[PDB]
Amino acid sequence: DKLLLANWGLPKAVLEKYHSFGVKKMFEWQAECLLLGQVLEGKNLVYSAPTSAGKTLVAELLILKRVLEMRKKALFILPFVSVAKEKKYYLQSLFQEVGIKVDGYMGSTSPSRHFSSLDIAVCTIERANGLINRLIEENKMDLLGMVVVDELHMLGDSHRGYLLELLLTKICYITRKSASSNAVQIVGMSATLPNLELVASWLNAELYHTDFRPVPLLESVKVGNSIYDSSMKLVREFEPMLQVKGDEDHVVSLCYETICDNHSVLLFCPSKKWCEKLADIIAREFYNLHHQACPPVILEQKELLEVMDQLRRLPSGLDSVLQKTVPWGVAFHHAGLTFEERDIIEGAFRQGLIRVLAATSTLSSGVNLPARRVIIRTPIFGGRPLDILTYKQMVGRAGRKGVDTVGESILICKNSEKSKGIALLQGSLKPVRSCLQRREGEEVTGSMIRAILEIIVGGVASTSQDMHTYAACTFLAASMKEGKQVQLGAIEACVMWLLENEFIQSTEAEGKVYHPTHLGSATLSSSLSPADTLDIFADLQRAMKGFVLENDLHILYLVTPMFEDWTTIDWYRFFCLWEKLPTSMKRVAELVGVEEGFLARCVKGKVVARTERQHRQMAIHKRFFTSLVLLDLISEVPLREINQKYGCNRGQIQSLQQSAAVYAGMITVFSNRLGWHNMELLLSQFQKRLTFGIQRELCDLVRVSLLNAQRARVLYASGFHTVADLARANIVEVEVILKNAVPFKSARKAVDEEEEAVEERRNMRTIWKGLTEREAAALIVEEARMILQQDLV
Amino acid sequence: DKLLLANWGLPKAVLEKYHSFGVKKMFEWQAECLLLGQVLEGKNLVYSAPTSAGKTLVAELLILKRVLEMRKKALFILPFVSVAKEKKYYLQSLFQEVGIKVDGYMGSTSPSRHFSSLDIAVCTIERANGLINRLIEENKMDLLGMVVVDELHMLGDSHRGYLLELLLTKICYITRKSASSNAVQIVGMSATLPNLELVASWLNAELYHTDFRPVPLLESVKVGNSIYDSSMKLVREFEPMLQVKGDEDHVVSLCYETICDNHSVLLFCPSKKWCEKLADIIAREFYNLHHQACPPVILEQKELLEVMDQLRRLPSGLDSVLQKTVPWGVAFHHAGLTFEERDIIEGAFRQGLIRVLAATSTLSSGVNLPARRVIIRTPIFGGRPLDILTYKQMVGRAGRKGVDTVGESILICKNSEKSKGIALLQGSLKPVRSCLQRREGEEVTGSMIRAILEIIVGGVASTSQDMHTYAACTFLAASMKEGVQLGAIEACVMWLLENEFIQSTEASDGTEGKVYHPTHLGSATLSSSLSPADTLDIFADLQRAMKGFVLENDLHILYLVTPMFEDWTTIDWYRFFCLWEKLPTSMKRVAELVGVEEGFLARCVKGKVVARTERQHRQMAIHKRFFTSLVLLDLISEVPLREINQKYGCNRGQIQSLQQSAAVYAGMITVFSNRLGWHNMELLLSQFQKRLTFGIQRELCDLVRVSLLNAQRARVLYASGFHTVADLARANIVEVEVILKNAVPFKSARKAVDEEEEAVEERRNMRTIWLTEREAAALIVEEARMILQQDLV
DNA sequence: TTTTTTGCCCGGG
DNA sequence: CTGTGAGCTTAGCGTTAGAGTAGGTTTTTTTGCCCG
Repeated sequence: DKLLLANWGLPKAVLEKYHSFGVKKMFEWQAECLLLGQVLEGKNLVYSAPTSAGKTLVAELLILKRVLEMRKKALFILPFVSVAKEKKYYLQSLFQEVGIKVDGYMGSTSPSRHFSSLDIAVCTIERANGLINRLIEENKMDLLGMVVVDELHMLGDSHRGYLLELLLTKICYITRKSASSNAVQIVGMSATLPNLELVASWLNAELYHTDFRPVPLLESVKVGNSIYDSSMKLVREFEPMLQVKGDEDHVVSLCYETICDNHSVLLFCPSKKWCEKLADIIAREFYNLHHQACPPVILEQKELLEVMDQLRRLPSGLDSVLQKTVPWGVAFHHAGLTFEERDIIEGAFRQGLIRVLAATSTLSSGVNLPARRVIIRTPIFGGRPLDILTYKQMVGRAGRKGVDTVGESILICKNSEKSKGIALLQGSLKPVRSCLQRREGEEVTGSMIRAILEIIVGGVASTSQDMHTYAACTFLAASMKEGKQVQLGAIEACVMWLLENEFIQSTEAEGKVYHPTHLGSATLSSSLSPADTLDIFADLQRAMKGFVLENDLHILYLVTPMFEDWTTIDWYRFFCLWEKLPTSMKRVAELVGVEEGFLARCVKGKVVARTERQHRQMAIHKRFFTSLVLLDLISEVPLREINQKYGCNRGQIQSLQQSAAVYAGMITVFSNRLGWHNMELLLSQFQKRLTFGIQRELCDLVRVSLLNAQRARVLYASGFHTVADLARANIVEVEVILKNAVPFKSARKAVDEEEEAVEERRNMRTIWKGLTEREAAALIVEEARMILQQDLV
Repeated sequence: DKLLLANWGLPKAVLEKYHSFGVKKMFEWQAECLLLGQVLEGKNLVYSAPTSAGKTLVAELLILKRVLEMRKKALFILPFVSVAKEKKYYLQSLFQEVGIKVDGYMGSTSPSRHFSSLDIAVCTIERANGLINRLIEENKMDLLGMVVVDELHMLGDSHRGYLLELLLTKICYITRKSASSNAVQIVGMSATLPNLELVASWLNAELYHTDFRPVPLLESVKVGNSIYDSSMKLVREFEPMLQVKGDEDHVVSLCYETICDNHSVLLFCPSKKWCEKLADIIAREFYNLHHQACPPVILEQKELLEVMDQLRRLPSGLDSVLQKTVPWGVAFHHAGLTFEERDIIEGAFRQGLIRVLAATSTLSSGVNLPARRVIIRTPIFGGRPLDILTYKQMVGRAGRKGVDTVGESILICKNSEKSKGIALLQGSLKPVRSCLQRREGEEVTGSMIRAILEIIVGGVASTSQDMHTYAACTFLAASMKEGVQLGAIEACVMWLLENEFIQSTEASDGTEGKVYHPTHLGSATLSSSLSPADTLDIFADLQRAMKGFVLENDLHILYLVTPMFEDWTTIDWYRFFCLWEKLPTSMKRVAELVGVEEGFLARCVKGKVVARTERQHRQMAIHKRFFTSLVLLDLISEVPLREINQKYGCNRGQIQSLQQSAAVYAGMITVFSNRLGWHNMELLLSQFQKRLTFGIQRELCDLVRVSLLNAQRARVLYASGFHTVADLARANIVEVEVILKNAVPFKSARKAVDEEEEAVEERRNMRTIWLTEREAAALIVEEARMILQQDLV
C-alpha cells in the first residue's frame, strides 16, 4: 500500500481533495519519480512522462512539501495563460484549506498583492522571466525558494521558451556565484526528449523517464482501405460504409464507425477553412442518415438546442455554419472563433454533447481536451510536413481516464508519398538545441543579445569576465562541452551590438566596465525584445518631433502591438483606406512616416526588404494598418463591418483588444524610464481609455437605444437617467446636454487654414444623417418614449 | 464730543490698535460723513476727500460695524497689489484680536482657505471681478455682505477699471433681481469728479465731498524766472542759487532751495532716462558743493552704510547710476528697477535718508511717499499733454502728514508751454463717463461685450429681456437717463454668436424668443478671467498647437504659456531675425508650427508694423508672442540676466513683470483648456506649470556655489545623495559621472533613418555640458575639493 | 496559400 | 497720434525714443502602505 496516497504524509484536507478531484493511489512511475535518492532532499529534478499520466502530481507534492517545510516562495511556470488559469484554480482548490497563498501572473491577471506575500506564483513564461528580472532589480532574489517548469522541451524555439533557458540560467548563475541544500530547487517536465540526460545534467538534476500510460494508444495510419500499425503491420482493411464522393478518403466513415460505438472523435485539420468545410460535410451526412432513415445516431437534441441557444447570447451571434452542424453534435473549434465560442464548445465536448469536433492545433495545446479517437487529416500542414512534436501532442489526446479502455489514432494519407506519413509514425523528436547557438557564418542571435542584455541592465555581471562566467552556465555551454568533448567570441559581437545601439555604456576601469543606459532599463522594464525596441523607440522619437494631440490615431499608433502577419494585408484596400482618411488623420500618416510611394509600390506587387529604409518602411505601414483597426474598435464600429472593411476576423480582433491593453502599460513604463514624462502622461492618460467592456452602470440604457456609450454615459453622468427617465426629459434639455457633452471643436475657419481641415471639426460634432443636437434630442426622445410605450405593457 | 473715537463705542481692542496706529480723534469731515442720514443704517455711501486725509478710516469703521452686527463677508477692492497688500496687513493687525478672519486675493498670493472661511477679502479689481464670478457660478452671493470700492472714478478708464462698473452692476443687478434693509452696502471713494452726485445716485448712495486736508497745498508754476500762483498771480521771481551747466530751467536750484531747510524733494520726470539724467546731475552738484566747500548739505552718511551696501547685497547688484547718486541722498525710482531695489529706496526715502528722489509716474500711484516739495519737470509728458488726474495725483503727494506744515508744488513750464501749463492748474477732472457707450459711428465696444458675456455664461440673464433689465442697471444707463444702446445689446450677442462664445437656443417654452447659453469657450473665457479680445488669439494659438505639438522641447509649451502684451518692449526686428535664424532645428521646427515666417520677419526690417487686415493683424500677434517666448525660455534656461538684457534689450524690471505674469498664465490657460474639455493639453500644461517657479531653495544654494552645478545638477546631486560640497569632494569621480549621466532624460547619439544631421547634432550638443560628463565629473571634484579647503576656514 | 501564442502596474486609505 | 531732447565719428552738432498696471487652482487636515 506504498501507492496509497494517505501514507505519503499529505494533510487530510489535501488527501480528501485528491479523493474528490482525482484518484486515491499513485501510479507506480510516480512512486519511483518521488523516490530518486536526493529529490526529497531538495536535489533539482527533471522528469518526463506522458501527459495522460498524473504528470503534475509529482510536482504538486514537491511544491507542497517545500512550501510546508522550507516555507519560501515558489514559482510555477506554465506555457500558456489558459493552462496557468486552469492550474491556478486547481492549486487553489487543492491548497487553500492549508492557507497556501496561491495567486499568479498571467495575461492581464495580477495578484493585486505584492509578491512577498504570496506562497505560490503561477506564471506564463513571459511573466515568470519578467518577475525574476524585477526580483533581481529589487535584489529580493533571496525570496525565491522553488521554480517548477512544464514543457521544459520548449528551450529550442526562437519565438518563445528560450526565455526558459535565460530564466533558469539567471537562477543558476546567481546561485552558482553565491555557492561558488539548494537555494532554488528546479523541477522540470520535458516530454521524453532524446538527450534529456543533457538537460538533466545541465540542471544538475536527477532524471526519471517512463512511457507508462493509464490507457494504451494504437497509433496507426490509413492509406487506401489499408490500416497499418506503427510496426507497419496491416491490422485491418477498412470498409467505406456510407460511400460518397463527398470525401474521397471517407473521413466520415471513420467518424461514423466510432459514432456507431457512441464514442467521441477528434479531427485535426490543416486550416480553419478546411476545418469549417469538413464539419459541414460530416453534419450533412448525419442529416442524410436521419432524413433517409444498422445502429442509429443518438443526437441528444434536447441538449444541442440548449447549447446552440446559449451561443446566441454572444455579441456576434451564432455562427452561420454552427447553425448547420451543432443540431447534429458536429462542431468546429479553432482560433478564428471568439474566446467564448471556444469556451462553450469545449465545455459541450467535455460533457460529450458534441461528439465530433474538427479543429486546428488549438486542441493540440493550450487546452486539455481528451477524446476516444483522434483523426489527423494529412501529414502536410500548409506547405510543410507536420512537426513530429505536434504529431505526438495531437495523438496524445486520444486517451481518456477509463472512459474507454484504449485510445486510437489515424493518420490519413494517400498512397503516393506514403513514406512521408510513416516517417511520423516511426520517427521521434529531434535533440533539443539552445537558440543561443550561432551558425558558424552568422552574427550573434537575438536570444543571445537579450541574454547578455538582461544581466548588465540588472547590474549583474557588469564585467566581461562575469559575462564569460555567466555564459558558462547556459545550456549552450553544457551542450557545447558535451558535443565538443567559440562562445567566448560571441559575447564580444553582442556587447558591440549593445554599444552601437546604445543599450549599454562602457566605462573605464586594465579594461572596461559596462552599465545600462535608460534605453537598457526601458527595454528590460517593459520586457520588450531588443529587436522590437529598435522599432518601438524609433516610433517614439518621431512622435517627440510632432505629436498630433487632435485625435487618438497618433497615440494608438505608438501603443499599437508589434505583430508579424497578424493578417494578410490587401495593400490595395489599405491604399484606399489611407487615401480616404480625414485630414487630421492623414496628417498623422505623414508624421508617422506612411508614404504614398511605398503603398503604391506594395499595391504593384510585394516587397522583401533589403535596406534599413525598406526594413522599417514595412514596419511603419504594417503597424499603421494595425492601428486603423484599433481606431475602429475604440470608435465602437460594428465588428461585422470591420471584418468586411479590413479582412480581419473576430478572433484576430479579440486578441488585438487584449494585446493593445497591455502594450499601453508597457510603453508607459518604457517612456517613464526613458524619462520622457511628457509622453508618459499622454500614454498613461490613454491607458485608462484603451478598454472595451461595458460599464455595467450604463448597461440598462445601452441595452435599449443602441447609442454610442459616451452618449449613454453623459445621459447618466447628468441626471442619472434610466430609460424611464430619458422618456421624461425635455428635448431642449437633452439638446443642451448633447451640445455640452463633447470636448469643444470650433466651427469657424481660422486664417491660413484649409477648409478641408475645418470641415472635420464641424463634422466630428455631428451625431450620425448629419443629425444635429437640435434634431437628435427629439429623435432620442421619440425612441425612448416609443420604447417605453412598448415596455410597460 | 463726537470726534473722539472712544465715544463711538468701538470694541476696546480696536480702540487700542487705533491709539497705536495714529491720531485718536477723527477729523470733523469723517464725523459728518458717518452721520449722513442712513449710511449707518446700511445705505450705500459715496464720498470724497483728499487722499492725505484719513480717507479710509470711514470705510474701516463701516466695515467693522457691519461685520460684527451681521455674519456677512466684506469685499475690499483696491486698484493695485501694492496698496492691496499694505491694506491687508494693516487690517490683519487691526482686527485679528477681535477674531475677524482677514485675508485677500492679490498678485498670485491667495488665502489659505476658500472665501467661505473668511470675513474680509482684500483684493485687486481683477481678482474681485474674478471672485464675484465664482460667487455667482457657485450661487453663494448670499455670503457677500459689503463691498468697499477705492478709486471709484476709474469707471471711465478703457484699459482697466471699467471692470469696477461690471462688478458693481452685477452686484446691484442680483440685488435688484432677488430683493426687488440694504442687502449689500457699497462704500465708494473717489476723487472729486464734477458729476460725483451721479455716481452716488447710480448706487443710490449718500454723497459727501470735502476739500479738507491737514496740510494745505500751494500749487505754483515756474514760467521762465517767474513763479505764479493758481490764479496766475505772480508770487516770486526766482534766480538760481547754483550756477549749473545746461540747467536751463534751474531745476537743480529748485531742489536745493528747500534742501537748505532739510526738506525732501520728489521730482516727477517724463521718462526713466530723464530720471537717471536728473539724478546724476543733482548728485554732481551736491558733490561739487561739498568738494568746493551755499551751506553744505547734511548727508547722515552713517545710515547710508546699510542702504548702499544692501543694494550691493542684492542679486541685481548696485546699479551703475545708483553708485554715484545714493551716497549723496539722491535716488531715482522707476519701473525698470527690480522690486527689491524699489522697496529699499522707498524705505530710505520714507525714513528721510534719501532727500531728493526722482521718479516716473510710479510714485503717483500705488506708493504712498510724501514730500514737502513736488516738482514736475514738464507739462508735456511723452508727447501728450499731462493728464489732469495724473497732475493732481502727483501734486497730491506734497506735504508730509505730521512732519511738515505746508505742501509746495512747482510745475516747470517754458514760455511756449505757458498756455498748456496754466491749464493744468486751472483745469479740473473731466466728468466720468462709462466706456460701455458706443460712439455713434463705431462698433460696439469690448467693455460691453465682456459685460454681456459674463451674465450669460454665469447662468444669469439668459434672455434678451433680462439683458435689457441688466443694461438699465449700468452707470451707462444712469448717465443716459439724466438727459443708442438699443442696438448695442443685440449687436453684442450677434458678436458673441459670430465668435461662438454663446449658443442660441430656440427654447420651446414659448413663442417669446430665443434663449442663450454658454459654449465651453464661454466658460473658459470667464473662468480664466481672460478678455474676449484675447481668447480669440489664445484659442487660435492653442487650436493650432493641437495640429502638431513638439514634445521634444519646452518652447512649444511656453508659446502657449507666455503672457500677452502690446509693446512689452520695442523689438529690434533685425536682432529678432538674426536671432530666429540662429535657433536649432529642434526649435526652428517649433517656429514653423507656431507660424513664424521669413516673409514677415524680413519685412519688418524693411517696413512698418502696421497690420491692415485680420490676416496680418493676427500674423503680427504670432511674432510678438514668439519673441516673448524666446525671452521666457532663456529665463528658465538659466541664461544670466545680464546676457538676456543684451540679447533682447529688455530690462530687469520687465523681466520680473514677465516672470510674475507667465507663472499666472500657466494657471489661466490650464483652466482655459480644462473648460474646453481638452484634457490632454490640460495635463501637459498642468505638468509644465510645476516648472515655472524661479526661487532656488537656500538648502540647495550651498551646492550652487560649485561652478559646474547648474540648479538641475545641484538638485539631482542633492536628490541622489543629499550632498554637501564636502561630500562632493568625498565622492568618487566615476560615481559623480554615473550621477551626471543618470540625471538626464535619454537622447540618442545615433542618427535615425530619414533624419538630417542637424537633428542629431542637437541631441548630442544637448547631452554635453557647456564637456563630456566624464570630463565634468573630474573638474567638479577638483572644484569641490578646492572649495572645501577654503570653506573650512 | 495556409496555425496558435506572449510582455505592464496601479490607487485607497 | 502727439513731442523734444537723447545721441553720434574724428566733435561739433542730428534727430529717435518714450509711464505704470492686472487675471488661475490647490492649498489644510492624518499619515502611510497594504490593499485597493
